[PDB]
Amino acid sequence: STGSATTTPIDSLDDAYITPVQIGTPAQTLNLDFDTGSSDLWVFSSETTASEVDGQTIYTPSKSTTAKLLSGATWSISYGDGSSSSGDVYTDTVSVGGLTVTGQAVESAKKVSSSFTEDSTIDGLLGLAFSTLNTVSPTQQKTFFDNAKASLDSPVFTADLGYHAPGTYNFGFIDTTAYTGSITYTAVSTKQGFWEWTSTGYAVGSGTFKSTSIDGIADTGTTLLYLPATVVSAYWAQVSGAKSSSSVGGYVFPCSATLPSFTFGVGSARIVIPGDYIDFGPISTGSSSCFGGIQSSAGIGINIFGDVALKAAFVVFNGATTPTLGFASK
Repeated sequence: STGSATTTPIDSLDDAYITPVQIGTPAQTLNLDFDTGSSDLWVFSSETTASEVDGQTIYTPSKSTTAKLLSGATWSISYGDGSSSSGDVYTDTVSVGGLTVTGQAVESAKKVSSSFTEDSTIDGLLGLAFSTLNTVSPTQQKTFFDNAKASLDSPVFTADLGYHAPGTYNFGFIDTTAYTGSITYTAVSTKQGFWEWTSTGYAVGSGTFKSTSIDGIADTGTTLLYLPATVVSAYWAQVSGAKSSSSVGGYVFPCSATLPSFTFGVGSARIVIPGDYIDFGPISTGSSSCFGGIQSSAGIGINIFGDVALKAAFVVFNGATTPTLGFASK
């Protein structure tokens, strides 16, 4: 089997991407944030504290003939941005772009943090990291991908995120028309539950490539590119007027600037992030100070190849017995 779904930026900055997901019978379609950095499929629901729901579409398990309470199961998760959610669990039928999983754990939110309430466009998350990170207790649950895997034509999914435009998540096949050149595959460590890999280095603009190992995770659920402070300093030093602002919480730059590209290494191959991708606009409406799309990972504890990086590539998440990651230009 295969599946193919369009993923759409939630706003003009590509702060996140939403993908329609069918849950239950008859289908209830919710727009979920596909997150290769977590492993819970959770939704706004009829159980969510009413004061914490503001415009989201909710899952109502009582209206689904295929929903079954997973008795005794609870979940609770906190994300790197400080947001969180928690609740109980149902199993139900879940379909993504024509690909159907029966008995999928659907984690129903009773509580969500303000960040989620305030974002009317995201109805929940669909985790695509390794199932070892799933937070359901006392019986850990599998991700959608994990459940689908054995049925897929090939045990893979691909992320093809657009710049200020829709893109695609495919399951079970590699669309050879969706990228240019060849796909370069690189080793993955699953020891922390993430799609963790090692970049072979970087360049700033037309500068020379610096060969250096950068361990990080491929994370579709993170907006920006978070890299070591040395790397990030070298990038922003090429932008006149750019500075790290403690008050704003990262590197800012004059909105009148032209940003250089940023290149990262995948094995012997190179992915080029155009400068425009690194512009996240005024820090507040009307400001001439703009927020940078490359930021320091110092104090996160891990480097994160978030959407800024991934949207410059066609990315293969290969879930074969020995998982790997593939990157192609596009």
